[PDB]
Amino acid sequence: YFQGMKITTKGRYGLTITLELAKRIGDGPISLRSIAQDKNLSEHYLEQLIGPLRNAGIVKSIRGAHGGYVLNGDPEKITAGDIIRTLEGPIVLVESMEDEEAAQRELWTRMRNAVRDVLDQTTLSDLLKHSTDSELTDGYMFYI
Amino acid sequence: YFQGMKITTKGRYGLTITLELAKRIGDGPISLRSIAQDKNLSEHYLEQLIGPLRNAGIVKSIRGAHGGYVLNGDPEKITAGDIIRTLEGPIVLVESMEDEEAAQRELWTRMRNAVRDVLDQTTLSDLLKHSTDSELTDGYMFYI
Ligand SMILES: [Cl-]
Ligand SMILES: [Cl-]
Repeated sequence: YFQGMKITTKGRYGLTITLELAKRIGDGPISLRSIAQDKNLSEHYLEQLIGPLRNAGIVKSIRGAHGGYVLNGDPEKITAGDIIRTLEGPIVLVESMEDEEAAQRELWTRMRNAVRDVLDQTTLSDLLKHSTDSELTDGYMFYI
Repeated sequence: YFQGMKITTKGRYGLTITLELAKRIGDGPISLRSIAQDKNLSEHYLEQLIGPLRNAGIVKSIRGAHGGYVLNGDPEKITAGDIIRTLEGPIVLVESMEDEEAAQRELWTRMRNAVRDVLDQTTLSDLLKHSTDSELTDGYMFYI
């Protein structure tokens, strides 16, 4: 039972996969078994996430004994939104109550625009550099 | 049972109160009974929200038969953050999993910075104008 908006293991492990493929560009196909072993994840579960990524053109498969997956594009052009919205269902930032009026909805509109823009403008390259101070002195919570 | 991050009735009704006080600047003290009747809310519940607002300097009370509350500042300077963080507990945008690495945390950092900035830079005046297109063709969900 986790806190904050619903971004599940599908999006998160999707990110793990595409980031590892982004790190290893130029090393040939990378197997899901190797990513699974490296990150202590279920290979069988990753095999279920790789399909939507492949079908959306984010990764490509190479069959055979030396096969696996490669990133299918520039990490400087592929976004966090590309990956997350491929693997997650619709993610609700906030729900408006029935009695709410326009003034309150404007706040939700702005918050939604803001987060959506982060997804749409942050690239795999941005993430691999990870140069913004998280400000988490400890723990795992991102408080607004 | 609502979707999206945990902003409860405390923050939301806090906003309803301060927005109504912002609309009625210059009309003298406004009673909580009148706001409650107007918005079909529990007066007794609002009385519980008004204390933290008063103690934080956001509203002022006037006692007696013609008393009530007034906004204690400029709606162009009081922010959505002022109100929401006074009335809500810490709001978690996203929780990071134990295995996550810096690249994933950077995404959460950016999303957190973005939403926090909306809270800190959107004023009661901004909300009362409500000039941003919500993009909700229908329903109540703000999808990212
Ligand atoms: Cl999950
Ligand atoms: Cl509630």
